[PDB]
Amino acid sequence: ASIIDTVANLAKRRGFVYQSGEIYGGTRSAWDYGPLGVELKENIKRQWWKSMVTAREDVVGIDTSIILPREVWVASGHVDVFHDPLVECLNCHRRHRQDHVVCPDCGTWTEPREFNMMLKTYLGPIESDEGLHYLRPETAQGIFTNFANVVTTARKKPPFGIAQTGKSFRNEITPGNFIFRTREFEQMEMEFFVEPSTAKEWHQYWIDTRLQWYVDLGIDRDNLRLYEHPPEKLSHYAERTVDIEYKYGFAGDPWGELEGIANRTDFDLSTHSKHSGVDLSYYDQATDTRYVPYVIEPAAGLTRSLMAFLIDAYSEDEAPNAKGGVDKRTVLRFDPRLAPVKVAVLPLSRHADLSPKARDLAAELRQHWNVEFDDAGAIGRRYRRQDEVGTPYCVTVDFDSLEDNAVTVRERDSMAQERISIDQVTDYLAVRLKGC
Amino acid sequence: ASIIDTVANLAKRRGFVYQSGEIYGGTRSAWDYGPLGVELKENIKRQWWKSMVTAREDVVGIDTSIILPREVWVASGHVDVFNMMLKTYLGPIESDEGLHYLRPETAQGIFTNFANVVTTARKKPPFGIAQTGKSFRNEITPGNFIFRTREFEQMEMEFFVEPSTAKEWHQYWIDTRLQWYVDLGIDRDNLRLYEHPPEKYAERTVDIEYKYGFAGDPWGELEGIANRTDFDLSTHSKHSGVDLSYYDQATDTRYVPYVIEPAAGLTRSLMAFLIDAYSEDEKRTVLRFDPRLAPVKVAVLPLSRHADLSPKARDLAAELRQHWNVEFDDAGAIGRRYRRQDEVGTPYCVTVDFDSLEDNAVTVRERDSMAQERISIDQVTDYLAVRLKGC
Ligand SMILES: Nc1ncnc2c1ncn2[C@@H]1O[C@H](COP(=O)(O)O)[C@@H](O)[C@H]1O
Ligand SMILES: Nc1ncnc2c1ncn2[C@@H]1O[C@H](COP(=O)(O)O)[C@@H](O)[C@H]1O
Ligand SMILES: [Mg+2]
Ligand SMILES: [Mg+2]
Ligand SMILES: [Zn+2]
Repeated sequence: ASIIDTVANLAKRRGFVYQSGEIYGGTRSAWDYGPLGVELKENIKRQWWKSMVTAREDVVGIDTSIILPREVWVASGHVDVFHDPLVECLNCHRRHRQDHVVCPDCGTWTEPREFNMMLKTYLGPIESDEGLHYLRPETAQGIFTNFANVVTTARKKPPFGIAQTGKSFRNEITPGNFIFRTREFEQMEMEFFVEPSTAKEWHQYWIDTRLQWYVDLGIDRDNLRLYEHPPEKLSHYAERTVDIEYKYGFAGDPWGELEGIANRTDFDLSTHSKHSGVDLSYYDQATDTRYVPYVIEPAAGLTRSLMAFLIDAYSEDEAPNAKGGVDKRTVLRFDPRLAPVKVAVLPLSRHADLSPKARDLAAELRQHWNVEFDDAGAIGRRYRRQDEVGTPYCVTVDFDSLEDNAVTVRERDSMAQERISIDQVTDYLAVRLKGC
Repeated sequence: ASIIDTVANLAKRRGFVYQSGEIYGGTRSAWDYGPLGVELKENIKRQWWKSMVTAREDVVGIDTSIILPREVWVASGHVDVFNMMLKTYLGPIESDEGLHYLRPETAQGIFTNFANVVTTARKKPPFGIAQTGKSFRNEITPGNFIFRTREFEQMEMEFFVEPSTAKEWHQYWIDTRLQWYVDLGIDRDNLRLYEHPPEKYAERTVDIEYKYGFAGDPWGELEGIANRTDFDLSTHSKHSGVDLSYYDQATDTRYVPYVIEPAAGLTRSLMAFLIDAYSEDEKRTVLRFDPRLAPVKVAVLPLSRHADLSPKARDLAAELRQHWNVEFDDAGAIGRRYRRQDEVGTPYCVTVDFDSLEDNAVTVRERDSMAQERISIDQVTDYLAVRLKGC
């Protein structure tokens, strides 16, 4: 079995993901995130927002509506150019992407017809062109349209960034491998407005910076690469684009896009100034000059980043068991800051004397972290159940704990154990979990 | 001038919110959150998730798609009795085949995964499933400011319980949820319970109402806490064909759990916290945010822009930005800067003066009292941490 299939089976089995509406028929085009998946996803988001907004004086945040005025997508060009060629089979009449011959539904074509990938909706009582709106295909336009508002309230000046996370929607004709390509996804996008003569320099900076981010949160550098977009595959808003690519493990070419870092020159502020009538240029008072900023844009995928982190973390190693033998052990080697469960509190047995201390310790820890309590089954099996989902530390409460008031901390990867007094455990875990 | 108008002006001016698509004509049915608004929003959401999911053994989280299968909303009864749902068309053919609905609530995503969560999370009633997410309603008319919009964020939790306990649990959550708003700094006097009467998917509903200050009747819904009986799990079993009941092996019994549903509005909660924190004293304008909600936790202020002070101030601001959202301000007189920070609820201001070059200490000013205390720099992070009560 391939690595992607293994990781997907693990995710479904342990509740990182469920198929949306599974009981009514789910597709790989729609996924719900279970109790572990939601925490993993939020953790990745939080680390992104820390790196991009909180830690940087030059970058501020925003959250804009999924449904913007239609004119926006006329000015961005998405109405006119955000379309792909579709060919309908002449035997089963199922439409497919032409660029992407034989039919993959029956095997037996019409002339290509352009199909716009944005999703439509209607606001108001009349299902008419007055109420036609597009579910945004990208979060960038809500940033561009607020560039001046932000310059004003935030008192900012180029170079500076506006960052955002949110849901986007594309009418994807076919579902991707697992969660890679879905019709509803979550993006993390930042638009960095710079004085044009510096754009190129700034560009490389962000390409490097973004790359290091993935490495800093645990992704093997060898599983990452850079790809230069050719002029033909350039977006309608881009002059130069570089993609970070991750080795996901697909059949055939195992490499796939992970984050797109684009030099969008002055396109976006220009077009929105032209269409809205509002001047979105920037006035440098230190020089008495006025220019439309260039835009460097790191746009990552939350769900693609979760898939990348989850695949890179997966590993199988030979770990000794209680019998004195050696088993194959499935471990997700997450960075502590991403792991969905930071600590597991595991009484040695269901004994009535161990549950009080174990439960009080679980509560104390829940004050700070997401915690898991499990007294079911043999302890070693529970250690492995936690290792399977990337839990960084297991805290075992045994009978000696009733006398020395100390517990056994077990580190996930090394499986090494250290006995520490309870009244210090929190502190211990804190230093090793590397939160704020 | 009403308090709502004043707060809305302040929110617009300091970039708490902007009207979505302002340059193309905005409406009160759509609002973006600016640099401060996003942070206050995310802080409210984070405190809700900490209270509900992280802190409780008996509650686990989930996040389900906005667009679910159409049969889901045929089974929940929204297609027949709710039309306020927003439609969209998936796939290459724009017809009733691809017709889907944008969820008007986040609950059905939970109900349909009840059995999945019981299985993977190894949970047994009483336990809850919590979710935050975007919901859409084709609201005909927009509300005051950001109170009623077509697109909003919800914080819903469904607590599944053995039926004979529901009523008790119901009251519990009613009280619990209320305390939450109070523990985060809303005045108890501005909160009240409103019992839905028998005439008004549910059996019994209590709304926590906040005194927003509307013209006329200044009260409004802030959070609804309903007892939905066994309606939802029942209907999804029947329509899907999948048994969503629970089997207790301790008693060898099988039942359809009853559901207690606290459901709060992220945007309504933001509007309530903002209106409540607003205040004027001597004159000064202050948002008395709880530290955990304040969009900016600390502002670093050099006495003057100067080669001796500014580097020390910048270094300190970075150290603090490791943990909290910080604001660095070197413009204008120090008291002007204090006023600017008080206006947006910043709990603490740190000033670097010339004395700081000699005793390596700074001046920490507590927003509400305005009391100042001189703290060594190598301790400021701990000093602030103890007082900010989260990061
Ligand atoms: N259909 C999709 N499903 C999941 N992630 C996506 C999808 N489309 C785009 N992304 C992510 O969004 C990022 C930016 O997209 P773009 O703005 O189109 O370059 C990509 O690098 C992906 O990580
Ligand atoms: N259109 C809306 N705008 C803002 N908040 C809303 C809206 N609809 C519902 N809510 C919030 O969601 C909570 C639960 O709603 P419900 O599921 O309708 O009981 C309410 O108490 C509100 O706080
Ligand atoms: Mg920042
Ligand atoms: Mg929990
Ligand atoms: Zn065919």
